[PDB]
Amino acid sequence: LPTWSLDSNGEMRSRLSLSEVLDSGDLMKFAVDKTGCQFLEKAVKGSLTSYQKFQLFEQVIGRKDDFLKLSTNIFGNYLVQSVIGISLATNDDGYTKRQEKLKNFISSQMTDMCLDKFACRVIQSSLQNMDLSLACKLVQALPRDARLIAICVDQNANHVIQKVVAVIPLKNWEFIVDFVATPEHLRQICSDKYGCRVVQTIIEKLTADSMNVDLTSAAQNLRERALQRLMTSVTNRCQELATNEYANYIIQHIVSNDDLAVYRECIIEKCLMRNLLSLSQEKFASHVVEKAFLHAPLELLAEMMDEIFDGYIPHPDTGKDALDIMMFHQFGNYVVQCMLTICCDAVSGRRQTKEGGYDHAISFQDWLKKLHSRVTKERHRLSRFSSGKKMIETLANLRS
RNA sequence: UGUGCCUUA
Repeated sequence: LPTWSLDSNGEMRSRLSLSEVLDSGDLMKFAVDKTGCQFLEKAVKGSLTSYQKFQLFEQVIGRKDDFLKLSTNIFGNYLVQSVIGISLATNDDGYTKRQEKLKNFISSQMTDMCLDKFACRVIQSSLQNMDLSLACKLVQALPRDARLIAICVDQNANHVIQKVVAVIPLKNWEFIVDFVATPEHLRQICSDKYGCRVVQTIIEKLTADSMNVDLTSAAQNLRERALQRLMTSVTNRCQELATNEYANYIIQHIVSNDDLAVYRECIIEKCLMRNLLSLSQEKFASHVVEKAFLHAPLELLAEMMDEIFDGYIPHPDTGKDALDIMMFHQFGNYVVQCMLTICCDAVSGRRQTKEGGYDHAISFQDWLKKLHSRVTKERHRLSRFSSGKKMIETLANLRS
């Protein structure tokens, strides 16, 4: 940093004024230095004369190249965000030009910035602080090709998409919904550590839940359709997503949320029914099977219960059935525990048994009797395992 | 006995 600003022992002077720095032409040097940038940070949080503001506007966010340089800088990016805030607060004659220029700078370099660890932070705060019409233009600058995928699955850039989803009306980012819905994109993005969070965030935004009551009816309609398009695509690839190490959380999210009930039933019918035994044996899909049991509508839950109890032919030699296999399987045991607990909740009053214009209590009692009889019969083998001991305990707790 | 992400000096 500038020698004129240092003391005898090579350290930044203590009585340095913001104006000295602004007048010196050496701001860029301070802004990329930790000590210098922090001094600037504190200095710009206080009172500022009009000229001080004017200079900061020109030197921090007035020229494209210096703007990118600081936005991509580990320290500088904070000063950029602070100066943008001040610019937005300053309604002088230059307000409109400064804001348009900031739109242009970011837009023209949108992809480059999104992917940069530090510039993406500048993007995200700009999206929620800038006038909405200008923030909307930033969204428009997002790429529509393979770069969008990279953005969705980047550990830093994914948060730009999530911010867009949070603070920008849907119409501006509808293209992302459809982009992600493409069979090949859906596969990649959902099967990615970060991308699956992005898809979930999208689904949540598209959900007609309590958080969306402020939407106009026209906007709800826009949302309903976008949700329906994305769900169609998720449903077509339900099997692949359910068994995937990352996308299974998405299927779980849809199956678990009452506000997505219609989609819950689709998914269960499309990839779960008739596959319950095999999926209960999958590391990742076993968690989806549990969610389905927990949240299926009663009529469908009866089919699921019937599939486990009666749906499969016992082994030709040993007589082992689906229930034997699942009870002792490293992943299947959790599903059977889930079925048991559902039944105990139902007959214990902890779970509503009325639905579809009828009291299914009789059904839960039947299922429970089956499980109890199985566990009674196999108590010795079962008690060798934590899972078996848990079920035995669950049943004993029910008696009393 | 069984999975993730939620990111800056």
